[PDB]
Amino acid sequence: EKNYVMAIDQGTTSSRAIIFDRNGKKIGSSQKEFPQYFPKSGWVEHNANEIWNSVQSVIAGAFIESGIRPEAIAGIGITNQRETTVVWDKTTGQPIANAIVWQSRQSSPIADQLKVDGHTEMIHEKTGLVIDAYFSATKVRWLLDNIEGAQEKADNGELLFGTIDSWLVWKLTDGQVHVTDYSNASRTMLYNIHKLEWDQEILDLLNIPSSMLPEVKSNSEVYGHTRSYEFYGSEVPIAGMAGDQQAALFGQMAFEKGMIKNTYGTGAFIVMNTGEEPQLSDNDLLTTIGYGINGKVYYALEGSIFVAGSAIQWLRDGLRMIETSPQSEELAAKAKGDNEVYVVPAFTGLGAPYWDSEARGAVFGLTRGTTKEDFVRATLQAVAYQSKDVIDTMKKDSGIDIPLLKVDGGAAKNDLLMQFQADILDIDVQRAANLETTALGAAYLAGLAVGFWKDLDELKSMAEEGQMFTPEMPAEERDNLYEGWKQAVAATQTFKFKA
Amino acid sequence: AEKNYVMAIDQGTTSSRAIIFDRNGKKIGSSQKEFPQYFPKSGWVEHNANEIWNSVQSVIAGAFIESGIRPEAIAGIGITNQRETTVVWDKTTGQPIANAIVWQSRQSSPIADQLKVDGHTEMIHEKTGLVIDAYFSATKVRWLLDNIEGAQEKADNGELLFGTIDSWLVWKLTDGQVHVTDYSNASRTMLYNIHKLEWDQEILDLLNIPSSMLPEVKSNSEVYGHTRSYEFYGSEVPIAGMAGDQQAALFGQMAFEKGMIKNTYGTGAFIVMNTGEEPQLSDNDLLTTIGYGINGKVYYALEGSIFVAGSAIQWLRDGLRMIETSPQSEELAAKAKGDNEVYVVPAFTGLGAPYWDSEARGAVFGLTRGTTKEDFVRATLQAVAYQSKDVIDTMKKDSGIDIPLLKVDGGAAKNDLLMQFQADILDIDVQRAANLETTALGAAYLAGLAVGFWKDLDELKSMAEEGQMFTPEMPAEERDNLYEGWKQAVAATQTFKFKA
Repeated sequence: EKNYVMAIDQGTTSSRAIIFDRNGKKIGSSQKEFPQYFPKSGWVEHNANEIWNSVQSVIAGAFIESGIRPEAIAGIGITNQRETTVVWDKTTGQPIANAIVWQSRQSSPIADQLKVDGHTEMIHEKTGLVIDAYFSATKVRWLLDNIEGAQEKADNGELLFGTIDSWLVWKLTDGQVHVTDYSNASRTMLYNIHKLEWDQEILDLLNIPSSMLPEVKSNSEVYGHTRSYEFYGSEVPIAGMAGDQQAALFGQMAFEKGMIKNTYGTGAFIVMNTGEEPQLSDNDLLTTIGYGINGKVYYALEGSIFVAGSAIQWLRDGLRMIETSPQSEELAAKAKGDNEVYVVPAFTGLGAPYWDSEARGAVFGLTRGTTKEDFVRATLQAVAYQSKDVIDTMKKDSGIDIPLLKVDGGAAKNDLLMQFQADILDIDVQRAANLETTALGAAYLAGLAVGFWKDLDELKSMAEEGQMFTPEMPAEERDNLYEGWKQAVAATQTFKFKA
Repeated sequence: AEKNYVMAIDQGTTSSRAIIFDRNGKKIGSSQKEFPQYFPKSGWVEHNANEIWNSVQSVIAGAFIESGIRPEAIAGIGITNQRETTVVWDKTTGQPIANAIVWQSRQSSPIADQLKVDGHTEMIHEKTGLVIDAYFSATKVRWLLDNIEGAQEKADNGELLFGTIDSWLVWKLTDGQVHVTDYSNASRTMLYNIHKLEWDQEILDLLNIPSSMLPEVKSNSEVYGHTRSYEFYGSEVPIAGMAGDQQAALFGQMAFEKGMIKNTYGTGAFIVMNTGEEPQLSDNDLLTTIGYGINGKVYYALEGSIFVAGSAIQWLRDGLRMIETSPQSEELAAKAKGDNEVYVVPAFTGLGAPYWDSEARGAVFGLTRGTTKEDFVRATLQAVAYQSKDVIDTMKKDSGIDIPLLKVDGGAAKNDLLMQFQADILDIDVQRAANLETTALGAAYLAGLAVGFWKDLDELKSMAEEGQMFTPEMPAEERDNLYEGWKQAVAATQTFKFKA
């Protein structure tokens, strides 16, 4: 009697497994952090076996809490941190090395050469992205360049490539299924989002054996069934997959062109549904696939802000300025300063709409009275500021009007930050009823496919949403604050690094 | 072919742990997790049985995940638990009628006192080898049947079952099918006659406890049933080993002969000595209990209970906030500079063996202006070393035997300097188990023996890897004084009995 659905959200620093019920209500949830590795400044890696172990854990943890049994799960929904790359042995199923995370700059040299060789326009035409170490493409090249016997085993058909979603479904199906969905495939920089196929030109260019590639299917259909690993009592269907950000657009019910949301997590990502047309004009932004359902493919415009929650974790672990991350709001709220201190946390370069890899974290406006509180507040408001940069670029590019912004993610818990966001943007901000919209969208994709829910209607029905933030900040203030940011970013960009 | 491992489950006082062992006694998998402690009133200590069940489900899963092994590869499961702790639940629903009362709690003391006032002290001891105190399950079941409205009535009608943690676990694992308990655990209820090997009807009648609530008592090494699929992540594995944690520790140490003795340093300290198939003729200020029942025979033990050991350090960390981390206490005590004339008697819930005084409360003596945090922390750690001597001496006297060696284990036994002190003070050799958590191991052995994973006790002995040894190094003069100070401190502590 399958009356539930489970979503697995494999994020950047922790996992999660939430069991939803027919009404979209949590019945059990479990979360767990897993090891982050930093071999060199700018590098970020994860051990895939450990990601797997953290997923098995939260999976168990969710059953243990809910009191439900695997036999009651109607389908599994899988969403994940995108770009992140894993290359493993087909037969042994052992990763050839650590996985390279979307945050890593270790493959940047590889990507710079592509830019020099003039492949920019060509990659953007085929993939809708920009040439940067952010995407999977260069990461797989890095792995085949720095791991002994890797390239050989690849040409030979012994190694398998796969982003996190592909890796998890592979482990869940004990190697029987090597698949990935449009949304995730589009973020590898090897997928042709227009002809919906792996681009042979790009593979050839990066010398990546197409034998490493998984099959690319839609975001909602049965890819296969669980073999075991804790799903005792049944072979549950794996029926939903998507990059966390796209699954979050879905869980926000941003089904129609123009509906836009923003997720506040490790990084912040603005995603706008642009309907069946792969958006004409996207300078400074990313054109990607939102999701493919009901035989159609819906595209999206994306604004990437790499460092958001990580800036706060830096304050806790790096500068030891704050006891715990949650202590931010409290400290920020106490701020006394004139609010003219700016923090541009471009640790690894400025993302959308700057896309400037030669920039680094900077701070401006510091005086004698500047306090810890002021400094913390500044670090928090940064994402509010860059979000406006991204939203403004979206209007200029698409000419669409943005009257509301649905938001979600851990950081969205901050009422002060969300208010600030509304004030700065001068538009309405509507926080999702439940901030784990990501795992929800994954559950929706899975549910729809197995019959748990009928269609994008018996879904809009449970539109239980609330917590709106309206602009209340005067214009004179709203404009100084943003003008100062624009100037702070400009100065941040004059200080160049590189090579 | 495939069945090549044995899992042991150690459901403790503040955390749970599941370890996966191999035919060689090697730890292949492991996982530990803490669970909520409740303190309704001063002196009271409760646990939510369902939360305990989940910490167990958790560590079981964690142990697999971590080791990469499958449930399909387990030959058997051994269960070891925090003794006395009492749970009363409903047959049909399987819901506890209320929080479980922890062995630590003194909430049923009024009932215990009454029994002493009514003169049952000698009777209870002749039958159970125990002393009347709220420490045991007996009074805890009364308490529950006294305060949970409707409880008595439901029990009188057979809808309620009682059980120490080992019974709760086996019942949950067999999804309400097997309601059992082992000799070692049963003997700690104060409702089980250890000489006749049966629940005592006289005692049951005295506390109006309906026998419909009691589980069958079986040995420590046999198959009590099989785990139900949806209860053990796949496969039906045989649950074949049970013993109270301290007794399990005894077994893992391989203290199989009469006179073999060990001490486990954990939330509390517990000295246990194997006395063979015959109950100790004289057990003056100690407890006569059942160590374990295997191969058709029942082997007895002599125990001296030291209630506050590790929790004394936890109080330093959570009460006085004198330390940032429990492990940080060994750093501080080693940096201690004082004369060592300071004494801490951490009897928060009363003194254990050989004192057995529920009225006494924790006290500190010998404080001067120069006493430092280091001094205090050191004195606090040394308390468990002193009472261990109090107990080991009471055993020398009670049995006339000689005690040249003392095996030790438990988390605290990791503390090298603290073990050296124990040795210096006792003036006898102290040998730390080579395999730190011998409690889990002992549960695995009991289970392995029952499923043929291991032949007999000889094959178990053959793999005896002696661990770290500590021999006395403290001169007679110093040894004598330190210990004499303690006695005088405990004496002083006992003179304090303010009331109302």
